[PDB]
Amino acid sequence: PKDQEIKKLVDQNFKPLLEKYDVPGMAVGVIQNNKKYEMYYGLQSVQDKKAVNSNTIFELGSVSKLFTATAGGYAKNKGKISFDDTPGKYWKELKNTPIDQVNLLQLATYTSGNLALQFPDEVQTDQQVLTFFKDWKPKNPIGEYRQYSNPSIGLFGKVVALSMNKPFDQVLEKTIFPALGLKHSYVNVPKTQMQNYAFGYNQENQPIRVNPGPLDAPAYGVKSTLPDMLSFIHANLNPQKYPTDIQRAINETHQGRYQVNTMYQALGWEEFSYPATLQTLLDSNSEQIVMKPNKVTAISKEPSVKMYHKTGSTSGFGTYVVFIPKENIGLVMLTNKRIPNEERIKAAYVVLNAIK
Ligand SMILES: *C(=O)[C@@H](NC(=O)/C(=N\OC(C)(C)C(=O)O)c1csc(N)n1)[C@@H]1N=C(C(=O)O)C(=C)CS1
Repeated sequence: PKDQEIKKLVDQNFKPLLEKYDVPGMAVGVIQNNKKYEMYYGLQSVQDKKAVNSNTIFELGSVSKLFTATAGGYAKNKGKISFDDTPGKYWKELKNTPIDQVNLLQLATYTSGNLALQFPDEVQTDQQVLTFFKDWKPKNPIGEYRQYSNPSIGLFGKVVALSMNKPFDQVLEKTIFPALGLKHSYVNVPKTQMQNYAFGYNQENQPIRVNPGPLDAPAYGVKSTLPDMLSFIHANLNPQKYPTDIQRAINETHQGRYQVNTMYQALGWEEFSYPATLQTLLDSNSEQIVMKPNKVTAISKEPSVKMYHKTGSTSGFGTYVVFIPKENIGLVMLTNKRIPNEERIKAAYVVLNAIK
């Protein structure tokens, strides 16, 4: 059976990474032709002696940005925002400031020109975040240079929230997650689910969870189970099978906005021409693309067959999601220890290419 063939493939390619990087726990999911396969290894909690299972909640880290993107696509297609609007229109305390000449799409796709990977260490309180954006001044020409930025998509998320007259946590938990059919996906894990919330483990194998941070939720703050992430990949593979509002939201996240070498930047998702070589997928995670600013080029020819992926990490967790529309296949990897991005991409590449 397919069940045993997939289990064997994941056992050969993913299971060895547990001994190699000393990973307490892992969840790997495959969806093929609307059939879900769930593999669980090791411990959700070392001290509590809890096995990883279908209820285990993991930190998605930067894979959170896919839900922020989906929320933006939902708001835009319900006419709550336009991608040509500026933050001042919704956050009135930023009206007539320099950041108010950056549009929402530029914030969402990291092209503000002067927003780094992280906020400064001193930015913490709601007031210090508002001050940081009021005191913001341009550097590189607005819209020309991609620099991967938590603050950038953070502000986009806050604006999307204001546009729908809810806090961001409520936008996901009350609108987007239910619309996608996600039952155990959280910005804030409730008291009744804390026994299902995995500990992350650092490079010394000490337990750690993600700390509150300035505009954390939209950038890296979402937690989910393997079954919920498999449902999210199913939605991305079959957006036609969902209500108009969320279908339009999903399709909005799949549209390439600009290009950097072999990579097309969509809303949240990273987009590639399919078939993609292993090295094209590894290049997306290169220090050059991730750490440093890069000149963006216009889309000349939109690739006819596309493929999408996203890596994510916190101090304690690793995440990788990938889906190929034309093959009706996708994969999710969740670990409660950071492993190198290259090892996640390579393992996923072998499994997806080998599946019949
Ligand atoms: C999304 O996953 C981003 N990661 C983060 O913002 C966090 N960690 O990033 C690293 C670079 C690992 C760090 O040590 O700060 C993060 C969020 S909350 C928390 N406790 N850590 C991007 N991910 C990576 C990555 O692959 O790890 C990056 C290279 C740059 S930011």
